[PDB]
Amino acid sequence: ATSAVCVLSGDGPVQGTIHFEAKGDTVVVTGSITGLTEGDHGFHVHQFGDNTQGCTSAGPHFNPLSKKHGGPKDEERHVGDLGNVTADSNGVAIVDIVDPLISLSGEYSIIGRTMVVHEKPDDLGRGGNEESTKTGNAGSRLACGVIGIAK
Amino acid sequence: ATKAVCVLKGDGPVQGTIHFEAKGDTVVVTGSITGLTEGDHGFHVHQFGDNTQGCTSAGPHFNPLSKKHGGPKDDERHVGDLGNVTADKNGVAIVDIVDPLISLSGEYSIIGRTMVVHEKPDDLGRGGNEESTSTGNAGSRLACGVIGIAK
Ligand SMILES: [Cu+2]
Ligand SMILES: [Cu+2]
Ligand SMILES: [Cu+2]
Ligand SMILES: [Zn+2]
Repeated sequence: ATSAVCVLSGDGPVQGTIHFEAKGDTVVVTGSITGLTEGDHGFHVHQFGDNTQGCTSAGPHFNPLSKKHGGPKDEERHVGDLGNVTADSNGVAIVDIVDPLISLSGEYSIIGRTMVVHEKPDDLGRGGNEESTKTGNAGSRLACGVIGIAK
Repeated sequence: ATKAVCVLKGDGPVQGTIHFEAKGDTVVVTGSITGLTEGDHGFHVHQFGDNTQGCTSAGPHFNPLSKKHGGPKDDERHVGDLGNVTADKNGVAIVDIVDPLISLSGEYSIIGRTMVVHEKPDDLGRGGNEESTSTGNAGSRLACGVIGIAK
């Protein structure tokens, strides 16, 4: 596919629509997320597109190369590590990311996987503790959705 | 990849969980759907995994070979034509299908697409009007979900 979409929903008020478009050897990720607390919120692709137990069954970060967690500009990061989105005072986060590791086809394809927006900021693997190098200390999963093929 | 799952939801009481597993050279579809009216209900793979407008944005039946609608055992059918599921008096439908045209990888892959359960029976392209050749006269989309990768 050349284009994909994901609608984020959860048990709280957070919701959003994320769009993905292949451009060159990158994916451009755009959209908006509402109902967030102002500030940064971790934003990752998780491994499974399984919503049978809400966002908990999505599993860990998508990591086909078996690396530690990092920020999107790091050499050592999960494929699913897209850093943070920032919500304003009204709870609105505008998403505008360009990433060369995620793909919409082939081995690193994210189609059929899950996008998750988290409770806290992602510390980008520089938190100093062990959880930092697994999840970035981003905490709970506020909302999630399976990434589907779009027109 | 080898296993997929879809959680069906809508605006009504209809809900369900569908599992997909590549066994040998075919795909086995199993699960159950609840909240249905007794009788047959059309059960199809629609093209887009886009739920921004509920099940409406899923588009038409997945049809890479550009054929008319039919039943699962016909030569002339859409790839997404999985026939009907049958609900008992309690509104429960058990899904147990083996299909040769769908896949979980490659050109026929349904990963990232949408599973839909419809309001009425699918007439299998035999109703005699133009609509029969598109949707089987299966009617409204009661519940749907995006098909994601499972563990
Ligand atoms: Cu995460
Ligand atoms: Cu990570
Ligand atoms: Cu249909
Ligand atoms: Zn059809």
